[PDB]
Amino acid sequence: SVKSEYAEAAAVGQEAVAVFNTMKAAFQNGDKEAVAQYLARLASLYTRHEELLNRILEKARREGNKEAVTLMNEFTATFQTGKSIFNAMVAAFKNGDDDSFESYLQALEKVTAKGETLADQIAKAL
Ligand SMILES: CCCc1ccc(S(N)(=O)=O)cc1
Repeated sequence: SVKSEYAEAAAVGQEAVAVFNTMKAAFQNGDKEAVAQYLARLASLYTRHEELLNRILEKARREGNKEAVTLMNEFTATFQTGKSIFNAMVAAFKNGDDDSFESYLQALEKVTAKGETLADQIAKAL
């Protein structure tokens, strides 16, 4: 069901949460070889989450679940803000700009610790 597909997408999101926090620790410790691998892992995880979210949105639209569509449209937009910041963080790493990496990292935590409520609402709407 769309609801179980969202829980699957939810767990995939939690996987990025865990990998991000161990990446943050590695960055602080200066373990750039670890950071690089974690950033690659995160890119895969964020791509996967987005693909699952698109499928769920398309399914809610086919189902005519107007409230779920509204929430998912808002959530997908928020996801994209996160992704743009993530990609900027990756570029900061390639460039060796630790000051921008720190900024982008802290912005991305704010984007995710703000969209949490909406993510929980969607579970209850589908
Ligand atoms: C690239 C990060 C995109 C992103 C992932 C997860 C959430 S949350 N805490 O489920 O609202 C928001 C943005």
